[PDB]
Amino acid sequence: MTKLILYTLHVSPPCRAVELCAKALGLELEQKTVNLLTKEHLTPEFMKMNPQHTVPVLDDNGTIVCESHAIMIYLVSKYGKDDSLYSKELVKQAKLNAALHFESGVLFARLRFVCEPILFAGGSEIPADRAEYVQKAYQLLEDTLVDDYIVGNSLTIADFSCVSSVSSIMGVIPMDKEKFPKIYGWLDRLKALPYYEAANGSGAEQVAQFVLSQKEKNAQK
Amino acid sequence: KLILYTLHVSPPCRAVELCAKALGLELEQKTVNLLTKEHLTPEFMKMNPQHTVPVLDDNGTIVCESHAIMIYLVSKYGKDDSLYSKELVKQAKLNAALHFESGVLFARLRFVCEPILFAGGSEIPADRAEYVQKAYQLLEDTLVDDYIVGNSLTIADFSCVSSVSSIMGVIPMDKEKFPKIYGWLDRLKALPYYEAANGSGAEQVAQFVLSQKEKNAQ
Ligand SMILES: N[C@@H](CCC(=O)N[C@@H](CS)C(=O)NCC(=O)O)C(=O)O
Ligand SMILES: N[C@@H](CCC(=O)N[C@@H](CS)C(=O)NCC(=O)O)C(=O)O
Repeated sequence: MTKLILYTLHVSPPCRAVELCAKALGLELEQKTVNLLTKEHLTPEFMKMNPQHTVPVLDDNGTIVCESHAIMIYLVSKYGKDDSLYSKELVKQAKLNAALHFESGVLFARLRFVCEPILFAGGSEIPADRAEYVQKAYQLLEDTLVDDYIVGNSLTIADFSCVSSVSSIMGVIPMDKEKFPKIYGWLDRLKALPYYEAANGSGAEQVAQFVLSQKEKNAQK
Repeated sequence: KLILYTLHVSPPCRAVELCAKALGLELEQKTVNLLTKEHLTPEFMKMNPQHTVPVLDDNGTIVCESHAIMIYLVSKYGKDDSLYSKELVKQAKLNAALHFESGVLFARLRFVCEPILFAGGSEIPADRAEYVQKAYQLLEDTLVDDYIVGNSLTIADFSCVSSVSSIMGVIPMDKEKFPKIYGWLDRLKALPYYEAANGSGAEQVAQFVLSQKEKNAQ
């Protein structure tokens, strides 16, 4: 059997969402690291796989699947032993899709608006409005957490997506525990997963440390 | 019937309008004026804690978020799956495109427009305009076929066109740099319901942003 290949970078939040999902599904990924600093994502071959030139990208026996949310849905749909991680039911699926688009359109987008300029454009200071954009995202997430998980009272791929970015950005933009108790309670649930630290926690800590290090290098230049 | 809590100038609302027209559905549109904070009432927070439009009410079934709404409508009301495939591989291509729209096209549109519309902004910072230019290039490269995914119309087209048609009225989209985007726009514009469901609101929102920008400068 052809083993699954993930074009990936462990410090990348969307890549870690897929790693979490693969662990939950009992899948083993062959990880191929893609160095963005040396433009490994901008080779002709990579751009052929993904014209938007982002990681993660999955190669499943020749079938190329781009984009973390799409990859997770694909993996649950194809390999899941049940639909617990991503419901096939019309209404619950719609709740999950809404949450996944909140992650791409709000959580990750705003994370990137803060981190990208530091990592790729010599940024040495985070503009106040962009930090506040993230604070606003924390509040939106806090209000989304009406139940134990992002959607309902059991773990789903919406949790993997949201935690991958929240765990990263909270190491750069302070997330006040007195303001957002539900986010921290939810993080605690996810941290109890045996695969959480290896699939996500480690890389979330690593990326925040890298962002802060680069920001300081840039400031001290 | 089908109720949409909506604002015609809003790109994600117009994506749903396009989708409903394609499905032959009639929406009862209930306007929510974001400018006067009608989205921040307790009742609206009840339907959607993230306080955004669009929200669909389908005989009491509440569905938030434009992409989720379109998938829901096609799944429940489509005569077939043309607009959103149930097949594993094509569905994944569609999902990737929909998340490109939310995470890149709409996010960057909002990063330009929101400060002007809601925060008294009178400027578009160079870096944010450039962020949109980069989005145009990403879209141009995504268009390897006649539509966003494949060679027939899907909800990924509705999502992407709703935001592209809006932001191009604020951040110039050079036809010499982006010929494929223009070719694709023409395919969407040829739909008999395009102007009513999307084109009009796209023009209105661009005018709104430019007008407010100048008012704020005074
Ligand atoms: N919506 C995408 C976002 C992917 C993304 O932006 N990945 C970043 C790494 S965190 C990347 O590859 N950037 C390279 C580039 O944008 O050129 C997903 O969830 O897969
Ligand atoms: N991903 C959401 C985005 C919705 C969204 O941001 N809508 C804007 C109008 S264009 C809004 O309701 N803003 C009000 C707010 O953020 O409080 C979707 O596609 O439905």
